[PDB]
Amino acid sequence: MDIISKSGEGNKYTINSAIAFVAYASHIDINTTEFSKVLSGLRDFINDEAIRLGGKISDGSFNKCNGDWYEWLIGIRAIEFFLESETNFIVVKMPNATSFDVMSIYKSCLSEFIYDLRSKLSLNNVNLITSNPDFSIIDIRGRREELKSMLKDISFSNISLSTISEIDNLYKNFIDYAELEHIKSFLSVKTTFRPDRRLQLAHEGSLMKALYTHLQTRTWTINPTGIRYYAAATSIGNADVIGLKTVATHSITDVKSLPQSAVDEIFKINSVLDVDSCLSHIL
Amino acid sequence: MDIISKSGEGNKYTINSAIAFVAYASHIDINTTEFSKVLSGLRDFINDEAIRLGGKISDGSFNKCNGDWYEWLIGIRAIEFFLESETNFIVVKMPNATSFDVMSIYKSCLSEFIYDLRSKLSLNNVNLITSNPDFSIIDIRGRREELKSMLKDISFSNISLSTISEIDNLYKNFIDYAELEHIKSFLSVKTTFRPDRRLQLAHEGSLMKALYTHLQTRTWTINPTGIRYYAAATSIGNADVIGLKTVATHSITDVKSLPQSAVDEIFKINSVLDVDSCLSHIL
Amino acid sequence: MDIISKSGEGNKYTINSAIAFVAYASHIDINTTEFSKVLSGLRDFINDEAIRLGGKISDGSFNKCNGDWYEWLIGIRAIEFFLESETNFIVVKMPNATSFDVMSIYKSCLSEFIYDLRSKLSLNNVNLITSNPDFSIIDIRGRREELKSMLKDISFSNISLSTISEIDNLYKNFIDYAELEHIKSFLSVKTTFRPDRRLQLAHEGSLMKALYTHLQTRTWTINPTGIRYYAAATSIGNADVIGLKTVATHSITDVKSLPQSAVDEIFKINSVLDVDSCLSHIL
Amino acid sequence: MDIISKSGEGNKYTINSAIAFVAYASHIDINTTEFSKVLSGLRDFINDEAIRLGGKISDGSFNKCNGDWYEWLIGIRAIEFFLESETNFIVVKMPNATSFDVMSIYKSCLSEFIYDLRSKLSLNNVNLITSNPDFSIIDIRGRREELKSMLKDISFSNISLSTISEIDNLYKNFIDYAELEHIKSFLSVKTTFRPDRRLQLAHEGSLMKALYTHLQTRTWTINPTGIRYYAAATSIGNADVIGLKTVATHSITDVKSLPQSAVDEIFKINSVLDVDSCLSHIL
Repeated sequence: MDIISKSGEGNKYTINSAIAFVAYASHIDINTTEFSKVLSGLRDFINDEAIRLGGKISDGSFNKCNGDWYEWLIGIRAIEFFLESETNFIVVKMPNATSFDVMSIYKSCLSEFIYDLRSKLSLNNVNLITSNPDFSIIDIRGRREELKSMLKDISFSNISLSTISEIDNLYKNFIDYAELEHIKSFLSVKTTFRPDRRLQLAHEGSLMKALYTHLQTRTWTINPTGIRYYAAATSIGNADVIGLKTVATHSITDVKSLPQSAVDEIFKINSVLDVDSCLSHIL
Repeated sequence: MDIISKSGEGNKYTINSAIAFVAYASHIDINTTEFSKVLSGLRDFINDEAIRLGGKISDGSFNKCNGDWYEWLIGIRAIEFFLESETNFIVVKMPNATSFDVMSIYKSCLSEFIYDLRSKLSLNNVNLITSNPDFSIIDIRGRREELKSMLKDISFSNISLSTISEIDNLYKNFIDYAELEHIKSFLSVKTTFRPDRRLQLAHEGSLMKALYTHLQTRTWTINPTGIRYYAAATSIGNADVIGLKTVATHSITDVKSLPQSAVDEIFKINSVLDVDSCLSHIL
Repeated sequence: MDIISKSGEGNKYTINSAIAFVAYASHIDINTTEFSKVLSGLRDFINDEAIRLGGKISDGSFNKCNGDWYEWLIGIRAIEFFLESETNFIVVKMPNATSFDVMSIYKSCLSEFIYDLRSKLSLNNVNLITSNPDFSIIDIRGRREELKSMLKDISFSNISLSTISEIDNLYKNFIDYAELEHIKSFLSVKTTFRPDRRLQLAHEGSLMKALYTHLQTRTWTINPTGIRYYAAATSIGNADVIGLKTVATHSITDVKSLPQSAVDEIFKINSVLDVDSCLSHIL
Repeated sequence: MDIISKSGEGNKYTINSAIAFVAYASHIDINTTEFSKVLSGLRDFINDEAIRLGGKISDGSFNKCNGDWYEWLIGIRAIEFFLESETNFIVVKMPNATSFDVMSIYKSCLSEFIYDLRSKLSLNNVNLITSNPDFSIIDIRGRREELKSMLKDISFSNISLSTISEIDNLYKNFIDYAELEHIKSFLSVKTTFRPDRRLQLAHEGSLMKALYTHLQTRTWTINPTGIRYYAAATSIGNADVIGLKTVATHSITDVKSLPQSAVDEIFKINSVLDVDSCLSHIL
């Protein structure tokens, strides 16, 4: 198995994300290397190969992959934090909306309200396009031991391809699972923020808070805990905060509840120690 | 006055948008040339120059400019349509939020409600970041004659640099002007839609409908006309419609009113005849 | 069986409402006698008896009974109208909240939302005290023939004690029956309006519209038909209308929907012909 | 000046409420006599007179007057409590809606919103009938000294006809006065609760909370203090509480805020010591 493979588009090669991450990652000490160095280090590694084999890797595949890597770096450490701690919450990585709907994490009685809304809107000629945040912080009251035994072998130290697959499929254990209070928050990450990315997060944050409010209405849940939506990147600056901490759109139309932010808090995550700090603060 | 000028960034040249548009535009028949041909034709024109002078023009300036040109093409034709018709609505081009707030088009008693909201939110540590749609369709009940005399010389036929300046500053005549019913709709345009652009329009559309709903609440306006938000590009496809006609975010939280779309209708505008069709349909 | 019987409270006698109504009613032509004459005529009839037997009947029993009689007069004619017509709606008399909850007419999935609300409120130390309107206009799509055969013998002409019992227990056929659209309206009646009675109807009307709005929210029913609440008395005057057509209380807090009246229309019902006019207009 | 005077309706006499209250009140020690004894004692006093003069006083005038007396008993003690204390709130007696609108206590910018609502509703053929609670607890930040000097001579001990007039006209000092936070609560009293009276208070309580919510919406006041609505009678029992502590009608339609009671607390006030206890608890 090689790290890159020709996409048949001429000199075009596609990156084998997982293999490349594991092959490169085995060679470094994640605990002493900041995430940004691993990513660029990973970009170079792949370039050498493309040059040996005489090929070309477009920055689109690189950009697609940078996200994968950044998320796996965070996702693995989150599990180690879980293994090493006594918390009731586990940070689970979510697949794309193309193939999965984060709403299905909720019990079916709750998700059906959302399906009911999508159907009624379609009849009025309106769509309901939702996206899945990168991670969901799920309340695992009761199944702590089960998951600890299940996820015992996960770590950067014993990094393997199977580790990546687990991080990527752990969500399957939480389908038709959560009551309204079980999903505590969502966390979406970006290597770096640019105008387009700040926009995505603000919009998604707003949308999650709107849907949550829709569910609180259907179930008539008075004074519920509410959900939080967090954002993180390898580097954050004041200019990023302006656009991310804008009002959740539904709050502009209702004076009855305290105004909510689309994004509740933004975190800088460029290392394993940053993951722990963020997690200790979010849980 | 030349069409390009060195940005001092080495071989870097900046495009003089307005001059280039006028110089090139004088040479073609806008009535027989579809907008996409004028834009590419305009890209080439500028390339020749850069090559004669030995220089480099980044696609960022080109991309910045493509929007300018596309908007001026639409903006000028809208005024001709106005001059040639007997409608009470005029399509006015809006400047960027960096230097202008589209809310100031409303009478000061109305815009103050928005300023009041921004201030109360800031005290709760929440921002209110708004953007300005490209065009506003304004009800000019009464001042039709005045504007017709004022804008008599505007046309593609007698295209000049002063024409561009007028199209770009006409909005100054409508500050602290509109009652809630005077702004009929907004129209935001893109040369072509890409994922990032479909997102921008959907979000902005939602936000405009949320603010409008906020104003209807403050003034307690029962059963108002409502505002529409339209989108247009030189080419539109079914895939674009999926994301643009998604629900306005505030409708997800309220069963009391009919569900609204973030974008009410999308138009294909690749010619002067397309502008007229869209305008006859929107007015 | 006598029309009055000693309540053991000394000279105190209690009126046997049903017997007295039937005994007296058999002697008159309801089709030519206005309701107010039957009521006073019925008051006298009972007085003669009390005098023969040497007894006393307090106006409280009379007042309790006047309502019974007025309602039976309306209730019987409504059934005749049903028997004689081809409508899909039947006017059903409702028992007191002491022993029945009009919400149970709705399917159990709907009434449970109301039970859920009562329970959550009690936990916040708030009560939900509701009252039952006098009549409910129910959509009997499908069971027209069944009911016509069942209610064939009901009329003023063949008035009997069993007729009264049927009018009073017909509601039992509609428990756990209605979908949100099946109950078209409610109708509460009073012999005459006094300040206290105008207040009762206004409050009840408001409450029914609030609960209906609560159900429309739980089920997320967009643009539903809505419910009407009507009032009727043997004589109505402009002064009565002032207080009855006041806003339904929940409309004061929401600009999103058209303002609703607590009482939609008030009818004068002092005869069989008045019942038909009201019914033809309400159905 | 006599305590009763012929209403020209034959043997009919009308009670001169104020004189009778003062004449009788001068003879007793309000501090040792429970309110119910003063009221019955006052009923007898008036009967003696009617008998000496040979006349008849209907219980309607008595019932009208019982309220007056009960309110003056509470109103005078409230002022003594004010004179004797260092509170920023004063309990002011309100006149009937026939001649006064409690909404005018608010600054004109606030009351105009209510006038605006009444006008828009009338255009949709809906009325807005409001009633005035008996007392308003007003925040007198700043004018404590002024009022203390003004109201220095008010007491049961130096009871006079002018004392009654002051208690009844003190409200004139607070017209176009209050900001949304200045009216802390309302208090409506009844000698005793009967079904009709429990209904009145529940409805009025609901209506006040609906209007307050309407004002919070117009001004976009986030997380305001809110208003309370209290009830009091010479004797209260568990059966009274059932109906009075029912939900404020607007709360049934909105899950966004905590459920509010139409009546927040019910007090037993049969003495001067009961007034103080209630006031110390409400302020």
